[PDB]
Amino acid sequence: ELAELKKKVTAKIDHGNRMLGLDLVVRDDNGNILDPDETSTIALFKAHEVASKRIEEKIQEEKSILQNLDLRGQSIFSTIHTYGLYVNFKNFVCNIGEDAELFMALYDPDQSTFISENYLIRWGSNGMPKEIEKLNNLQAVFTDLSSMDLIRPRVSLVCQIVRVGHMELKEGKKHTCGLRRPFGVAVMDITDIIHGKVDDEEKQHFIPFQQIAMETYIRQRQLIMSPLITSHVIGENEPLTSVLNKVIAAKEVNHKGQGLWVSLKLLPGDLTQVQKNFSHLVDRSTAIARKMGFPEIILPGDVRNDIYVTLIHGEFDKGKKKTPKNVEVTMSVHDEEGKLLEKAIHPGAGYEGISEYKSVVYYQVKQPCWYETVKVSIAIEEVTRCHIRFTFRHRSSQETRDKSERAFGVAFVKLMNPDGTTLQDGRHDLVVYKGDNKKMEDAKFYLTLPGTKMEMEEKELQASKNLVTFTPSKDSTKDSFQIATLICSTKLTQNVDLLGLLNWRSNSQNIKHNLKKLMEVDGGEIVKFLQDTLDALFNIMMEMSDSETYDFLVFDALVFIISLIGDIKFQHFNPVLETYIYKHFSATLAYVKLSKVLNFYVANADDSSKTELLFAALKALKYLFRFIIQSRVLYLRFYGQSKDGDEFNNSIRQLFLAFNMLMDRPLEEAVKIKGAALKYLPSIINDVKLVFDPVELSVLFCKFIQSIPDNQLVRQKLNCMTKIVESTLFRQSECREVLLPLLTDQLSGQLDDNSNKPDHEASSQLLSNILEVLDRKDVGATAVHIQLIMERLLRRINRTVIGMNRQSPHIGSFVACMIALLQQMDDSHYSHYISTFKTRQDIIDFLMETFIMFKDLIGKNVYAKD
Repeated sequence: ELAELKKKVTAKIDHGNRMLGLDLVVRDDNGNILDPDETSTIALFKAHEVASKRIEEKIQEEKSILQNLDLRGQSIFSTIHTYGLYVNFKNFVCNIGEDAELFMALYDPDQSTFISENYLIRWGSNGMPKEIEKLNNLQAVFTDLSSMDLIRPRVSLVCQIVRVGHMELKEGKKHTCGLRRPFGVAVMDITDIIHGKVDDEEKQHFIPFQQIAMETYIRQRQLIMSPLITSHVIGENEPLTSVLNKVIAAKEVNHKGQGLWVSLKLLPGDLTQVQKNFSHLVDRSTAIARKMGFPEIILPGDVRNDIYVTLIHGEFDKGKKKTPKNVEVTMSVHDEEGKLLEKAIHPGAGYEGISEYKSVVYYQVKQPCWYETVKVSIAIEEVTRCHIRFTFRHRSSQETRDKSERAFGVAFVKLMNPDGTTLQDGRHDLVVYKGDNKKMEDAKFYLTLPGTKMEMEEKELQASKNLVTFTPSKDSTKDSFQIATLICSTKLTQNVDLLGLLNWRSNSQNIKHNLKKLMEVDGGEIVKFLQDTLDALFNIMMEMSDSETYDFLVFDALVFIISLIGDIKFQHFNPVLETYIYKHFSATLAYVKLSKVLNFYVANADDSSKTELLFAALKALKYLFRFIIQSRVLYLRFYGQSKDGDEFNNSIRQLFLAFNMLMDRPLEEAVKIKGAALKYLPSIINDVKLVFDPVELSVLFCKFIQSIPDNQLVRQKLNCMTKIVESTLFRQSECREVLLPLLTDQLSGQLDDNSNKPDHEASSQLLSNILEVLDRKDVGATAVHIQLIMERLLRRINRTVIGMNRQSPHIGSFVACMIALLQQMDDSHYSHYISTFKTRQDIIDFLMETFIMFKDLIGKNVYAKD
């Protein structure tokens, strides 16, 4: 809080100084007076320019906000990718006569796919809540939203309500109490609402509600001149897809006084701060909903053990009678011994679970649509030995026959696979079995019966090829069902390649196939057990190092994996990678093998199909070199001292020579590849210095960079050298007299080109950084080095500023560099060499040129009068 208040106070102070045209502040943080203490003229200039750009940004933001407040909300929502949906359920103005349940979710009309799950709230039969606790403290937050969800062309919230009570809302017969009947679906457009342009939590927008037909008072009573009506009543015979599309497309619904008051509020962030800073909207008892989707900000420790099973559609024939059988999915959780578990099914997120869960009821529909999503939570060890059954019980009109009749057909789904995998995500169909009632009740029997499409089809294929101990039973009916599985858990494995990596000892024949298929595996399923996969790869390349193609494919697979890790979506897992490097990385001889493999890679860079692989390897060199360094130091500490240190240093030197050869070969086919290789080469050498000789590394890099031709891609190599000087030059005890001449030579080559118009910024950055490392207080002796610098780094800057006397470019950087240079050196260096220049006429020319450049610098200075 102190830091943020200091920052905003300083910003407003500088804003006031700018608007009145007065003196602003310096040293934005920790004191604001610490800049004029001869700390760093370069840092002072950088503070100047960052302050100026902040001034421009704040003034343009003020100009934008003086008229419209649309950019601020978009910027706030684009700052992070973790949102929350807040529903202000005030009241539900209606009157039906049975218990009411709420089910809201997120649906995309254009993608025709649901996004979020559903949460249930107990509601009474006459517009009151069954539980008065949620009457006023109804605080719900639906998390797992990001910018890519908001960038949807049409964002809508789907709200469907299912009643609880009797079958019919009339008299004539008695019906069982405690069963569900769907009523209707209400959808509102929340496109502009989720953009946060107007914050109005008090406003409660009434949403028109559309339902299925329930009244026959006006539609059929008056029909004259042709009475011929032979039809039925459509109670629940409306497919959900078409009705949902029609409701979304509709602009107004004649609800006749039915609906509810809700307002949608978007609170950025997660439960860490919304329960403290947004306590007025998010209380402690706020329900949290987890969307069935992979997160965008994939942070470590994102615990989610939710198993989502969704019912969409299912074929149900009429059968013996013209009325199709009444089907309710009486599902329960069972272990390996078929024992019922308690509180494992959670239809609503944030509500207490139920041991047994039933489905909704349709009015004898041939192909009903369910769209029923429920969540199952089991222990990570227990879920590996659990089974789920789907018993379908026929329900009659009268309560006695409704409760006496048992499950006519029983379905089931396996949560594991014999090979080790889990149920793959995607559309899966189901087949229900009827007739016998004893073979589907003994738990030990139906463990190996067909209950899912893939296992059923593989069993029938095995029966076709070998009709022994496996035959297709004739108990199957003419009906079918469909389920949608999207398990957003952390211990599942929906990949045979994943287990093949895990248990390659069992199936080492398909190692080649596994390595080939590793190149298209989804990133999330990889990073779920990336540590295990990397350990398996390390073991594979350790104990099986006889076949060269195995090593090549393992190297390619690890390059692909580490490139995926280095992507913008997995910076949070990089600390996890480093922690695993420090704690579980047990490679001892893998470093030399990896070094030899990459030496072969660079020495054989001539292949065209190898271009992208080598580009990825060069991009991800940093982390693989971290791995190599860890393995080498582990070997050193386990063996005390390694006689292989000298040969590994020779291997590194040979790698540098191979890089020199790669630079020497024509650039016509590897422009971007060699540019990136130059870009990311010094990434690890800072850490390599800790174990390799700094003098040898410095001289090898000097030779490597002096071998670079000076005719192609000057800005890229200048940026590479900017990164070079930034790193390890502060450790100047052995890299002053070898690195400074290199910088001097490169700047001298930069000097006279007549095309240095964009190179000015790079030269300014180089000068700034070298001056920084020269004036650092943790350096020590810099007398002779600064002496040589002022010997050959003053006439050239004088000449450059004379050339760029034009007032358009960023002269101020050069001005800061030259003033820092002139002030840093004391009179001793001037007397030693600046006064000891060449012949008298030439020094007179020098003096007059200096006077001219001085009067031009002072004459019409081009600062921003700030």
